[PDB]
This record gives sequence, structure tokens and C-alpha cells, in this order.
Amino acid sequence: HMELLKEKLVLVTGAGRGLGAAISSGAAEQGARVILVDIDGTAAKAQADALTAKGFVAEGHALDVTDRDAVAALADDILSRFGGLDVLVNNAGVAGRAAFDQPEAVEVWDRVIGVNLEGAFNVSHALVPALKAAKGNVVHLCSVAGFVSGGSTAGYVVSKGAIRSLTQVMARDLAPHGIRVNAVAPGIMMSGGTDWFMNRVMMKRIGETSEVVDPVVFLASPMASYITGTILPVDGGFLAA
Amino acid sequence: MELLKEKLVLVTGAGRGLGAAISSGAAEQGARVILVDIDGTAAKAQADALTAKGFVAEGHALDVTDRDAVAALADDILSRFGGLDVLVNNAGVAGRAAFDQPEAVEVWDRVIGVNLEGAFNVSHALVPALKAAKGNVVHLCSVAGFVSGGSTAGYVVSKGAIRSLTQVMARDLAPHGIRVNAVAPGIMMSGTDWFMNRVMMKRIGETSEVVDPVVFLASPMASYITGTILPVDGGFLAA
Amino acid sequence: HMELLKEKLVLVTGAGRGLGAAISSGAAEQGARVILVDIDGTAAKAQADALTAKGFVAEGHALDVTDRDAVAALADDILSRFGGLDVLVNNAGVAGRAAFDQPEAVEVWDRVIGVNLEGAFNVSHALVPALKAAKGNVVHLCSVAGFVSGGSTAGYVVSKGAIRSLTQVMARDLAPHGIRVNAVAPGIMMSEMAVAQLNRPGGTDWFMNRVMMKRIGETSEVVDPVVFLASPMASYITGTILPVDGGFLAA
Amino acid sequence: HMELLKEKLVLVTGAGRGLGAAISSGAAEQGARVILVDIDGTAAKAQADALTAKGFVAEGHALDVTDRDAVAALADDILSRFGGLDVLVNNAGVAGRAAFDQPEAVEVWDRVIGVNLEGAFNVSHALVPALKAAKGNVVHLCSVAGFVSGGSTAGYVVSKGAIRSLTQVMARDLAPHGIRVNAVAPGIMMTDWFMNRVMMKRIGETSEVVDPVVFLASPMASYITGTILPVDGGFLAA
Repeated sequence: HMELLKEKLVLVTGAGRGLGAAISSGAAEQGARVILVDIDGTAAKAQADALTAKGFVAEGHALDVTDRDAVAALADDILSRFGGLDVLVNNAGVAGRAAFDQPEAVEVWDRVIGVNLEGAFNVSHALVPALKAAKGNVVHLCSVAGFVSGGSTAGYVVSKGAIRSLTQVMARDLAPHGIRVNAVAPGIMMSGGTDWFMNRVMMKRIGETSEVVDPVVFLASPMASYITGTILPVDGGFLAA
Repeated sequence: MELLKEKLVLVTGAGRGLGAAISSGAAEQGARVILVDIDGTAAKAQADALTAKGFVAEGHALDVTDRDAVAALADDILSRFGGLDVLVNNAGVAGRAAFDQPEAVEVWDRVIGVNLEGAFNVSHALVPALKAAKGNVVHLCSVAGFVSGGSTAGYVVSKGAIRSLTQVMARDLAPHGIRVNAVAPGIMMSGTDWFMNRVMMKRIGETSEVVDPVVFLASPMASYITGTILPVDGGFLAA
Repeated sequence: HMELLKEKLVLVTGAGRGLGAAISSGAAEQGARVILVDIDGTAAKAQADALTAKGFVAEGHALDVTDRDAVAALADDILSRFGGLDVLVNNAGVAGRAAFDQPEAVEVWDRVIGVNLEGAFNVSHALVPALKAAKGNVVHLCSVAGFVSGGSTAGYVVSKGAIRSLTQVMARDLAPHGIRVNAVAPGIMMSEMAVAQLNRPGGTDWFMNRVMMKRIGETSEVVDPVVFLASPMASYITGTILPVDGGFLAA
Repeated sequence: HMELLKEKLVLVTGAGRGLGAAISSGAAEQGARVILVDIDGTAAKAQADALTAKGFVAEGHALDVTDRDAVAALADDILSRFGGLDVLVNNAGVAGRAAFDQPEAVEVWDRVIGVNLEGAFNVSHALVPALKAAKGNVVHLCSVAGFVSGGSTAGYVVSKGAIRSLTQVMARDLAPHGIRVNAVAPGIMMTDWFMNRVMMKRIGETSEVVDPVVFLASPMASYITGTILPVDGGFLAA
């Protein structure tokens, strides 16, 4: 009953599972009408149907964020059917495993850069007309890896430092149109591979998925109306250690 | 929204400006508020206006540079309430002086004394109460804790110090379940060209737009956030 | 006369013009043997031939840093002929003009990301065996735009923030091999002003309105910090991005 | 023999031992005339006399950087005898051990803030006239603790974050006078919180902090101001 996103239209990418599904549900619980898209359209539609059954307003579709024609088609549809977009959450992303001095780093780099950076660019750029019409806002999914190397593969680290910068320059160019642009920077969340994080996090625990959803909703809401260009760590103290 | 329902919140510098607005905002989110200020008359006037609206509030004089007076307030809070759910360190001052001027020394001592040394005094003294409640701390940092901007040296340094204080308090108090964070505002409604030329939103923030992020950080919405300094600056630091 | 890079083999990309040419000359003056490469092989060879005429040891080649096959061929040639590489300077870079809400931003993004980020990755990754053999080091060309948006187009800002992160993670993965990885982050320097018709009126105001020194940097003032980071003076510095910006980022 | 500081007058605080003594020696080896000051004047003079015995030009004095009268006296002496100061290195500093929730943290805080931050302010502010006359530059000793909490006591972490900010605002106010202001941010100098995160898996040698200080103090850094340079084996990038 908090209603931070009351009657706002919210598009979440990568919404078929994990954090994206949880952001979609959290936005709906804050009053939003939610468009869920995912490379797996069946999963996006299943999440949307579950939200509809709970009494929320939601729809799901397949979207490959690396396909510029498909991204443009979705943007055109949103503008036509709704007149604008109040919130874009760029959550679609992947990770991988490879050290920089390994040949496998190249394939991993291309895959991860392609979804995490180039896909976020595609969706963000295509949705500018709809965001302008509604004076909406954008929340990107950054990472603690956008600030330090941590333990992730090079393509992931670089994609998230790239998102940090994308947040700043989108904020600059879209401020004259009343569009805020921010990002969250989680550590590891519920949705010795993790020792690099667990050995440094002050709270000595992995964050609950809801604990990343809440800051996303905050940044997308009028509580954050003087916040733009900003990346908010949600990391149990990792970057302060 | 009930974000702070029945939580006890202490705000320093609460007799005027942002501090009074944070106090009112916490009360509107369901908190019981202790307002303290160097001007105890103003703190009690703010507290009485909250009481008239049906909130639970009280006001006191507090000089944050007086360690004895700070300790007496911390002892009072622990004895009367058993703990403290939120500390907001908002008391602060500024001044005008370039570094190469003799006046920079007096300004430096005054600003460091309130903004940094006073924040240390209050933070350190309230640790027992914060431990008992597993409370949290929100400091008032500034864009000046990240770049020099246009503020006097003592102010810039005091806010960079607060940025570091946020991190190390978070480290030492995490084992006790205490989160420690800060907001970093730009120039506030409560010359300024250095800020206005760079702020992306091309406007000064409303006081309520700094209150809301403080309430967010003090609330369970921020339960996995600690050691963090959140700019509330209209895009200034991203420019 | 300092000999900070005495007898080291240095590879500079984008070395046919501007800052890249100046880094190549500065490295040679510090005692290095320099391989200059540029998308324009004729320009790289003209710069290398001028260094040879001056009395230095240098060679020039064409290299498209976006062509992974060409990059691999150069890396194989360096390893075979020299057995390793002491310094890699990833200087090749481009910019552009387009606001994010314009359709033109896409073509500019693709071009700038392609050279600045993907090219730096191509060259860095391909040269790892040569850098391991020599225990060499890498200096990337970042920018103040890797820290704030400034006045640059989105593809440039993002490419330079990406380079900042690339510096960190390369440093992490190559430190066990004795390879340091750092970057400089310049503001504007004089080489970027050398073509008058491309200096749009007011185009430097984003920088000049903030820089504490109230001047564009001399090209040599960016060359010197590159040489420092590439030298044993910086033997405990890795993963670091050094602003060379007249105070811009501190303002 | 790179001569990066040839004929420059360099003042180093905390110069009686450790890094400060090494910066003084390294500055002399780069051509500088060096004034060494330390809370222990005997140690400052011992370091200075050793440099004199090598044919360098050096002198040593006691200085308590927390004593504003004594700092002013040294500034007046430098202006009178030399007319300017080419480099100031603020290296005097202390640390301590106390967790924030302990009562001992207050005394440790006061001691560490007093030397590291307030002493750096005292010396920097008092030497502005001499730095102006020479268009000199300042190098502060920051720390990785000015960027993250690491393992140091609260007063140390806060003192170094304060120095990071002091670097920026001194650079701003002194740039119109041709004075650059920078800092180095070392890690642990010649511990698991540091060692487990440093990429080079070693503590830096003292000479490896001296060289970046000399770089920042030199014309190689003539377009560098307001900057804090980590000298930390990759710790802050990890």
C-alpha cells in the first residue's frame, strides 16, 4: 500500500526470472502497470500472468535486447498503445567465467558486452521518445564491478563500468527533457565462487532480492526527484570496505 | 508510508532549515522525533509544532562541540528510551575564505569543529543506544565531499571527512547491526554559480527532495545499504 | 637524457598523428625502441622515419585496431621478432558529436565504442603473451570523460568509463604475471586543437570553464605522465587511472 | 641522475625516519636542497647531516606540526633566508589502534586528526607566501584509507579522506598563483586487510613511494593538480 509508482507504466527487461521478475513484482506492488520482457518470452508471460492473477496490471513479451529491429518495434508499440513510458529498468544481463589471459575471454567478452552494454544502449536509445512524452526515468543495473574489479570476468567488469558512464551521459542529455537516469550497483544477491564478495561485505551476508528491488523502486519514484546521473551501491558495505 | 513507524529518531541542527524538515518528514513517516539544535528555543518551537499536529516530538538545546553536553544527551536517551533507532547528523556551518587568506584559519577551525568534530562527538556518544536498538546513522555529506566546488576549505575538508567517517563507522558498527550512510546534497533551498552551471536539472533542490532520500536511507528499504554516500544533487557530480 | 625507458620495446597505437605521435617521440627520447602503428600506415611510417632520421630506433606499420586478424598478426610478429613487449600504449581513439536523443547517436556510438573500447580490448588481449614474456606494462588512454560526462558524446564517455574498468580488471588478471596496467585520463591537450577547421567555436568551453589551470595542456604534459607510468618509477602502481587535466576533475 | 628537482628547495615534514627520511634523500638525489623537519629534531638533524656528508645541501630542525607558533616561525625563517619554497611534502603523520565503539577511540581520534589533518593544514597554510614566491607545489601524504575504510582506526581513515579533500580545495585556491597541489595514496608501507586485496601481493618498498612523490613534485607533472595518485599495488582497483 506504499504506492510509490501509482499508475506508472514500467518496462523491465530480463523480467522472466531472478531479479528482473522481482523488480517487476515489486513495481506492481507499488502501483505500477508493468511490461515484462525477456529473451524467454514464455517466462516473461508466465511472470506477467502470475501478476495479473494477484490483481496487478501486467503483460509479457519476448525481447532480444541485442536485436535493434525488435527493440525499435517494442518502442513503437509502447508509444502507440500507451503514449509514453514512465520507467525503464534495464535489467537484462549475463555474466561469464574467463581470466583475461585466456583465449576464452574473447567469446565471454563479446557475449557479455553484447547484452549488458550494447543491449542497454539499444533499449535506452529506442525508448527516448516514449520517456520524453511521459517525463519518465531510467534505472540501469550497474554493479560493484563498475567501481572495482572484484571477481567477475573482464567483459562483465567493463560492461558495468560502461553502464556507470552511460548513466552519467544519458542523465546529461535527457535532463532538458525532464528524464532522470540512475543506476543501482548491487553486489551478490540471492537470485568458493563468491568468496571475493563474502570476504569483504560488511554485513557478512548475501542481499535478499527484495533488498535490491526496494532501492530500484526508490530511484524510479518521486522520492528521488532530485537524483539523476547517480549510481547507488546496494552491497552490504562492500565498496566501503 | 509508515517507513519509520514508532522508530525513535534524533536529528541535530533541527531548529531550522533541512534539520527541521528532516524532523517533520520522519514524524510524517511515523517516527518519534528528538530535535536538538544550538538554539534550544528553535528546537522546542519545531518540536511543539509537531506536537500540535499530533506527532510525538521533543526539543532540546545541544552544542555538538561540547562533549560533556553530548554525553549527557546520549545518557538521557539510553536511560529514558533504551535505545535509538536513527541518528541524523545534520548540524553544520559554513563560511567564506580563500585558502591564501589569513581569515581561512578562523573559518577552518569553526567549520571543522561543528561539521566534523561535532559529528564525531554525537556519533560516538550514541553508539550504545544505537547498539541497543540496532539503529542506523545518516550523515549529512555534500557534493563538496567529492569535488572542491565553491565552498571554503574547512567545509570541503569537513565533508570529505564525513564521507570517510561514513565508511569507517559502517565497518566498525556492522557487527552490531548498525548501518551508517550519508546523503550528499548540492546547494539547498534551506555566488552559487559554480553549482548552477553544472547541475543537470538547472534548479536548486527542494528541501523535501533531500528529506525523502534521508528517510529512504533510514528505513528498511535500505536494509542492504551501508557505508554508502548518496548524491542528491540534480546531476551535479555526473556533469 | 632521463633514460626512463632505456632499451625497452614500446608499441603505440594511433601513433601517426597527435598525442600518439608525441608519445612515440617521448618514449624514444627516454631510450625506447618504438613500434608506431596507425590506421594510416603511411602516417605511422612518416612518424617512424622522422624518429629514425633523428637518430632513434623506430618502425611504422598500418594497423586497424578493430580487425582482430590484423591485431593477431602484429602480436605474432612482435613475439617472433622481439620475444616480448615491454610497453603497450593503447592510444588509438576517436570521438564524435551527437546528443543521446538524436538518431545520429547510434552511428557515432558504434564507431567510437568500436575503436576506443573494442580496439583497446583487441590489442590488449592479443599482446598478453608478449607482455608476459617481457613482464611489460600497459598504459591505456582514458579521459576525464571516464569520470564525468563533460562535453563528450555518449559513445566517447562510455568508452572511456569502460577503459577505466578495463584498466582495473586487466591489472587484476595480469598482476600475477608481473604486468602492470594503468591509464592516464587527460583533459584537452594541444594536439587535439591542431586542425583549426575542426575546432568548433565554444567547443572547449565545457573543459575551460572548469579547469583550474585555465589553459589547455601542452601535449608534452600528457606524454610525461605516460612515460612515468610506463617506467620503474611506477613499479608499485597498477590498476590506477591518473588524471592529467589541469585540475578539472578536482573542481 | 635525472635531476627532476635540480636546485629546488624542498621542505619535508616527518623527515627524521621512515618514508619522510627517504623522500628527503630521494629529493637530494634528484638535485634538491632539502629542509628536513621532524617532531624529533635530533633525528631530523641526523638525517640532514648524513646528506651533508655526501655533499648534498641539507639542514634539519625540530618541528611540531601541531604548534601553530612553531610552524609560523619556520615559515618566516624560510621566507627570510630563501625567499620561497619550491616543494612542500606533508609527510608528518601518526596512526593508532581503536575500534569506533571503544572509549579509547576518542583519544586516538584526537591524536591522529591533530597530526595528520590539522598539522597538514597548519604547515600548508603557513607556507603559502613562500610557495607563491617560488610558484612551488605541494605533495600531501594521503592513503588508500582516504578512499575505503580498510583496516585503520577511524581517526586515521577520516584524516586521510580529509587530506584527499584538502588536496582538491588547496589546488583550487592556489592555482591562480601557479601552485600545484597533489597527493600520493600509499597502502601499508615498509595487515591481512591490505595483503589479501593488493594485486601485487607485496608491500611496497619505500623507494616506490618516493619516486611517485618526486614525479608529482617535478615538471613531469606540470599539468597535474588536485590529484591523488594511489601507490598501492592495485589495492584500490581490486
